[PDB]
Amino acid sequence: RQIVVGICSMAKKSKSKPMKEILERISLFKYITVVVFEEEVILNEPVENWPLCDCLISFHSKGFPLDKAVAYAKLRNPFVINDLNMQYLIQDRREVYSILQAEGILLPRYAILNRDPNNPKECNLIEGEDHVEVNGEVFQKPFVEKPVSAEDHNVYIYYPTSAGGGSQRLFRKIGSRSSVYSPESNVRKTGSYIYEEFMPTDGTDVKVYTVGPDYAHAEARKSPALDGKVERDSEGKEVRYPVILNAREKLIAWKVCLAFKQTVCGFDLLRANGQSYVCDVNGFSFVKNSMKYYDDCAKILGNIVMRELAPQFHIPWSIPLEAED
Ligand SMILES: O=C(CP(=O)(O)O)O[C@@H]1[C@@H](OP(=O)(O)O)[C@H](OP(=O)(O)O)[C@H](OP(=O)(O)O)[C@H](OP(=O)(O)O)[C@H]1OP(=O)(O)O
Ligand SMILES: Nc1ncnc2c1ncn2[C@@H]1O[C@H](COP(=O)(O)OP(=O)(O)NP(=O)(O)O)[C@@H](O)[C@H]1O
Ligand SMILES: [Mg+2]
Ligand SMILES: [Mg+2]
Ligand SMILES: [Mg+2]
Ligand SMILES: [Mg+2]
Repeated sequence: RQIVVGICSMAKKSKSKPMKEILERISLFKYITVVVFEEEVILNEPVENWPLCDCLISFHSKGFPLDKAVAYAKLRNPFVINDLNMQYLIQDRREVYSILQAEGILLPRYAILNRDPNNPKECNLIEGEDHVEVNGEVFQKPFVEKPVSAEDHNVYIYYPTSAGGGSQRLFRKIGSRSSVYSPESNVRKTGSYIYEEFMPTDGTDVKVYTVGPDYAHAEARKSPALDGKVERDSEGKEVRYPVILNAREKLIAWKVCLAFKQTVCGFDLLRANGQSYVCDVNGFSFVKNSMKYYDDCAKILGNIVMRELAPQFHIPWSIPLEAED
């Protein structure tokens, strides 16, 4: 019989252009059949009724029942490409930074302010005009304030008096904008936040996309922290700049991929002070608008599948050579 690769995610994701491009390519593997789980089934049917697969590619996004995906994997025991339990932790920035620290990965100096919604002022924060103190730890402006939920993209940056004060409020892109300036100089007074040192970059963020630990595509984009106008090309796509990762950064990608057990993994790097700091780990993420990535990603995932399962299915398989970039 064919090896079945099951795709389990919200329709918005499973039906996206990158997914469709990759799935048609994986389907070219002679011994692999692709089955995309319908959203109505994922949301409404018990896991006992979900289709069978031998290899499961499943990932959480807004609205996805991760509890069900976990239960399905427990029931059927398929080969899992992106670890499901780690996807709970990826939703919590505190858990993400904790794992990065444990792996010896450079990240901005940070402190967590956990606030009890019942006693919002009993928390360990002291505010000055040009600094905050979080559990005793001082952060001079400029500093970054992030919601503990990784799914809340309302990240704020606070500027020093020497720069005009105020704050930059970041958010999920709306049309042509990704952030806006506010005259507000005081930090948010409700919610729990991570406070971290602002890393001076050249004005771009490096986005890294892994396919297993030995492949990473990188590209750069204007930092939303800069002014908030999104740069677009003549076709309306966000402008992307070429990046090649150095040896240190290739090791970062290897470490992130394995530490979070996400074969397909996106994360963000800040090139600052001669080093590269991880500021965000997003989990499952494809490169968009790159035919070469489509080819490479599909080939690598197909090969991972065959490597793991070909012996079980008595299929001859000789492990092939793959790109790293
Ligand atoms: O903003 C956009 C619109 P686009 O810029 O014109 O594509 O697309 C964004 C998606 O928004 P939704 O289209 O509503 O799902 C978002 O999904 P979410 O987190 O569930 O909101 C992520 O996509 P993914 O799941 O990781 O692949 C972002 O990638 P990231 O995690 O590296 O930041 C995308 O940004 P990038 O495309 O510019 O890289
Ligand atoms: N410590 C820092 N120093 C300097 N810039 C930062 C820092 N942290 C975040 N930024 C900038 O602010 C942006 C948003 O922060 P990030 O932690 O990526 O939030 P997010 O909401 O998870 N974005 P996404 O990549 O869509 O999930 C980053 O792309 C950086 O440009
Ligand atoms: Mg096939
Ligand atoms: Mg980010
Ligand atoms: Mg993120
Ligand atoms: Mg995501």
